[PDB]
Amino acid sequence: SDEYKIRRERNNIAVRKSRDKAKMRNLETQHKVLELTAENERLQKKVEQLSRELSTLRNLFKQL
Amino acid sequence: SDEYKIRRERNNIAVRKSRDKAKMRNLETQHKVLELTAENERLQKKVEQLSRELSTLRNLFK
DNA sequence: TAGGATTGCGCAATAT
DNA sequence: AATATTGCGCAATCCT
Repeated sequence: SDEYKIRRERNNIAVRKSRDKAKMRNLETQHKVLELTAENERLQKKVEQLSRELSTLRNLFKQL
Repeated sequence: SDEYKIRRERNNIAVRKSRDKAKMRNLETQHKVLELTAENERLQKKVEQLSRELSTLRNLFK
């Protein structure tokens, strides 16, 4: 049938579009993980640096 | 054909398994985002807390 | 009721 | 030989 073919073709085009977006969304999510992981490492270093800074300062005052 | 029957039966199982595996991997990656986002917020608050404590202590210098 | 978007699945060629 | 992967596509259901 001609009508049939037309209707199927439209959905097949829609399907490829939907799959492309989902796969792209996936790639984006993966990039987000790399970004968040980098930020996590930065924050961890910051927390450790400040914690040591604070600990040393507290020790000094305690000596008073 | 019986050989065709088992062929399709086994491949449909493998296809579904392969696709579920890919879906799980994607769902997992999505969980990492929610997980890293929450943790980063927690560490950021910790950074702010630590900075406030340092500031408080140093004021005692005056 | 119409039509695109989303989802799960089947098939068959092909990769492992 | 058998399982894993994937382009093409069907059909049901979701959503606007």
